Amino acid sequence: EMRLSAFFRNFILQRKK
Repeated sequence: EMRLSAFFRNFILQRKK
């Protein structure tokens, strides 16, 4: 089921962002 799964990917995830 992954780890990050539906992490913040629905937005971004990069710290740069």
